[PDB]
Amino acid sequence: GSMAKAAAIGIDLGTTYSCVGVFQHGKVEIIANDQGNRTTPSYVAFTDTERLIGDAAKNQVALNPQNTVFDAKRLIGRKFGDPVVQSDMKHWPFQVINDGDKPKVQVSYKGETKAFYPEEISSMVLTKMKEIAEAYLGYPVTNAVITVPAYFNDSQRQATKDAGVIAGLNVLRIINEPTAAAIAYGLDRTGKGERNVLIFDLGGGTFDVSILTIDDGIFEVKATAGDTHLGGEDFDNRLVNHFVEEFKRKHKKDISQNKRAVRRLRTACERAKRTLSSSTQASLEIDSLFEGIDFYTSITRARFEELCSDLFRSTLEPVEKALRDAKLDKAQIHDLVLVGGSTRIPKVQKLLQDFFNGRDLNKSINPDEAVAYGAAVQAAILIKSTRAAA
Ligand SMILES: Nc1ncnc2c1nc(Br)n2[C@@H]1O[C@H](CO)[C@@H](O)[C@H]1O
Ligand SMILES: [Mg+2]
Repeated sequence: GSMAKAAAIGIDLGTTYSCVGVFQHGKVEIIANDQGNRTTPSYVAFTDTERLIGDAAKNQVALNPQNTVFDAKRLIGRKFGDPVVQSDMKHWPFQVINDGDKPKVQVSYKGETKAFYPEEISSMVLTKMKEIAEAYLGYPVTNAVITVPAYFNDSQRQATKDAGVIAGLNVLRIINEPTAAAIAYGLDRTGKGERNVLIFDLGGGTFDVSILTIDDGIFEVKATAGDTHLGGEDFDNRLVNHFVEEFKRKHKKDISQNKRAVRRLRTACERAKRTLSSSTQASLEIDSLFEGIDFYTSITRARFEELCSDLFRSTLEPVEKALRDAKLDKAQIHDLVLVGGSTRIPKVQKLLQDFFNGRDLNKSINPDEAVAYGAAVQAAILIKSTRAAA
């Protein structure tokens, strides 16, 4: 009669990390990749012999910075002359070239100089997410919902669809990331009446606040605000500067000019930062950090909180701005939703909860997974083809 249909997938195509989910048996499964990771770096690396995508690309970035591409989402659907593009290029080790006022990333690959459009790099990330899903399902996947930031314009949305088409995916729909996070919590399934939802999204490099109104499952974006210069990497930077100073005090040596030592220090700092989200202290143990000196130290959560205190408080400025733009008072917000790994920081949670006078935060769905979760819920709804009974 009719053959069983393959599951459709939900993909959060993120700036730094991507995530894939599938809705089956009345629930969402966030799919881990073959290294056991529930999120995959949005990285693509090129060598004389291979093209590596995800963890394999990110794990070799230190010695191949010119040919390892990341942050393609910051270039997608933008003109080469866009001031955002020109400023971002100063921070990237890879080359960005101008092809008819459209940016392309230029690398050494398989013995040649090759240039790729941002949508081509994103299609490579999407191919890896499709393969992760097919490894779990055990059959080929065709249909997907892909998410984008609410502020993405028509060109940025079309270039994201183009990336999906290059990857061999049928793009069911491009949906906003804050809408997908709300769908993950079933905030569109609460019946008749208006609900005001605030999505608090703190990423690796940027911070976004969105206010949505939901009425009978219909979403309206009421306000967006944020800080392009606020993310998890800024907290890592504060720990880096702290430990560089500590090494100077303790050993009378400045390590800041040995890239390897700084890199090993930053890697340890990011892991210590994660431990501090569940523990009140964390150890830092690096063997032969600089001049054969072992660096064995610790940091309390209180000291880390003091180091990043101004940065954490600054997340409340875009919240107040979004509320003024939406013409709403904080008491009028019905639901608060957390998105991004950096939202696990207890102090960030406490500051926002205190701002909303003790209100509970929706954080039960892993914040680095909530967007893919909602995209998977939507993908299953979009492929339904029920014929009404008499
Ligand atoms: N448990 C956690 N506590 C604090 N931060 C975290 C945690 N987990 C993740 Br993931 N992060 C940070 O989220 C960002 C995602 O791009 C990176 O800066 C990660 O370091
Ligand atoms: Mg995100």
